[PDB]
Amino acid sequence: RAXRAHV
Repeated sequence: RAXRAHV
């Protein structure tokens, strides 16, 4: 969702 944590 923000391009930081999940990827």
